[PDB]
Amino acid sequence: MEFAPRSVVIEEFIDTLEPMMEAYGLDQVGIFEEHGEGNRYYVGYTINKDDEMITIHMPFVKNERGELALEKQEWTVRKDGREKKGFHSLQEAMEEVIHS
Amino acid sequence: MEFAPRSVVIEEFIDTLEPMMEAYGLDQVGIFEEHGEGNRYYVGYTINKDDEMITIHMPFVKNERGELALEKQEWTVRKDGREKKGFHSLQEAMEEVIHS
Repeated sequence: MEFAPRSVVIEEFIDTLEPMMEAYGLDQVGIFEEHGEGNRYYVGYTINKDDEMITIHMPFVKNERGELALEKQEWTVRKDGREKKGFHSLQEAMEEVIHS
Repeated sequence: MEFAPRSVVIEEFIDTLEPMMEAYGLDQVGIFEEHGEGNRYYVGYTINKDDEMITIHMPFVKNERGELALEKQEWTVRKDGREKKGFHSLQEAMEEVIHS
């Protein structure tokens, strides 16, 4: 896996933020990060849809220097406190966010 | 406010991780971060209670230097995709997490 500083990864998610909000007509979205067990890491977005918080994220691996590497081309959707996987693109994840 | 580098803030939350897990008999907990709008930033924990993801967090202000400062002594509990605040300590927040 190719590792990059955390800031570089965050910036990539930030660059897609506005385009994603415009495309899906979202009013309030922010960057989401979670530090998992055993140097596992999750990065994505949290959408505030009328007081409901919906989070979508991708899996990363964190090395000794804190750098991050994308683990798999898969998005997970966290809604109502439960997670659903199997989404292979942001568009697919958003389809679940908007239409489920 | 008292600003400190993000790394310093994260490490302080990490220091309380194991003690909190032992005190409440939690099996899987990690650090949670969310970049809000404007100068808003949120830091806390996400607990995996039998597949249910429950997040608790505190409000921070991020200055132009990327540093973080605690904005208010209050915890917010995000369960089932919705948030509830008014908790003034981690103990109070956990009571909402556990006793619910």
